[PDB]
Amino acid sequence: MEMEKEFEQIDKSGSWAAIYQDIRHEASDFPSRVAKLPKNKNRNRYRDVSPFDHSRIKLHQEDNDYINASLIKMEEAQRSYILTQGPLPNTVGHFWEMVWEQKSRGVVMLNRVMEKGSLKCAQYWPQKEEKEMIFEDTNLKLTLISEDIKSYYTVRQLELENLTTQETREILHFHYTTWPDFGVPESPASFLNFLFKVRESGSLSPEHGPVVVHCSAGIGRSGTFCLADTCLLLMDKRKDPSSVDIKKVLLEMRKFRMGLIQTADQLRFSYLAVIEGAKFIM
Ligand SMILES: CS(=O)(=O)NCc1ccc(Cl)cc1
Repeated sequence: MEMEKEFEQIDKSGSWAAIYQDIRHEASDFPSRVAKLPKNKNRNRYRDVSPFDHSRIKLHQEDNDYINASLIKMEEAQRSYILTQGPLPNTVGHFWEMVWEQKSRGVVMLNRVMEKGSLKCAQYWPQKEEKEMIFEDTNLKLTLISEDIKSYYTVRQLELENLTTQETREILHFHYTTWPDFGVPESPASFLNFLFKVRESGSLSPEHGPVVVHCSAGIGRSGTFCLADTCLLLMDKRKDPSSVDIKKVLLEMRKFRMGLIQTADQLRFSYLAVIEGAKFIM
């Protein structure tokens, strides 16, 4: 079926939970043996969210190459994304090592450091120009260059230096700051505006390594971001845009990381975002 009318048909019939449970039943199951090794317990935020072995990002280190991060490679859309958890106190150096080694231009953050009164990720970037950060375990230096605070999101320019080679690179930090502590946003308008700002920066384009996107677990809000982006790109590429099947795209992405889209409300919000976004594109 088309999307907008499939949408109204699920609303009128109140069957979002049944649709979402079908997706969960059909989703791929692949091994994640490296994630579960005992030496990696303090590298995982949640025991039930792990990268598959076949698609995990490897650190360029011979001691321990493990990080909780996955490469989502979308062949028809010609887009790639790295989805990862929010960094932990003992993985902030690994996080920036990955950004460096994978040649990413942008980092997309969809959570606040504190939500619901608890810490959802480490304070992993500097908040003042004159107070830079040094990650001694991976030999990197990170400096805040500029910051632009808007009503729904903040954009930061960061300098990452590889202290071993003295090479430097400019990284863009796109921080969506207004996702509610509970539920999903009422309108997709600010989330779509944010997606378009990431696109306009070049961070999603083939001349750079894959964008790094995270929330707390790296599957819920993060999944919504890449699902909406890929569906809108396919609607632009194909002769028949009504042929784009959001449930099929989501199942394809779940071949590369488990659990993408965590609730039926996030599924409905993804439909809403793609539907509204397709009208603005034209
Ligand atoms: C977590 S696991 O890797 O041990 N199991 C996944 C699995 C899926 C499907 C089949 Cl046929 C077999 C195994």
